[PDB]
Amino acid sequence: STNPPPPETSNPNKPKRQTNQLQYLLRVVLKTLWKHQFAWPFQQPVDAVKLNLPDYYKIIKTPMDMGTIKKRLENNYYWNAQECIQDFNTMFTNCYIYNKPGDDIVLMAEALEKLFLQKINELPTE
Ligand SMILES: CC(=O)N1CCc2c(c(Nc3ccc(-c4cnn(C)c4)cc3F)nn2[C@H]2CCOC2)C1
Repeated sequence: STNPPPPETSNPNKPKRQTNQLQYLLRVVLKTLWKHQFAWPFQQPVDAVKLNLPDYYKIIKTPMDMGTIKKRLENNYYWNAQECIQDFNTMFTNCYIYNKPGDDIVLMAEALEKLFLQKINELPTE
């Protein structure tokens, strides 16, 4: 099989903005999540060709990864923090549904999700 095209990171039809909340999320990604011990499976779109994962894109129809999220944040793709939070939720859920409960990679995703949720709790005023 082949890889699908990656998710879009810009779109001329979608309103764009830079906000304090979105800049906070970008900081969290660059300073903490990207550099995390468990970031490695989540930094780029899953390369099903390189990893020879024939089932991945049969199962995952809404792929999402931190490389895409980071690029969206850098490109002001989002209108609000909730849109970005939704992409993280998609990323974590994808891991949970492709893999099996208790798998090492699932425990990694759970740890990163826990940390992300702590960071969301500290999302600034505006
Ligand atoms: C997020 C998710 O659910 N995935 C589905 C399962 C999966 C994923 C990766 N990812 C991955 C693997 C290796 C490397 C790597 C090794 N060396 N270098 C330079 C890079 C990078 C990766 F991102 N492995 N696996 C499986 C394959 C065997 O056991 C885990 C993604």
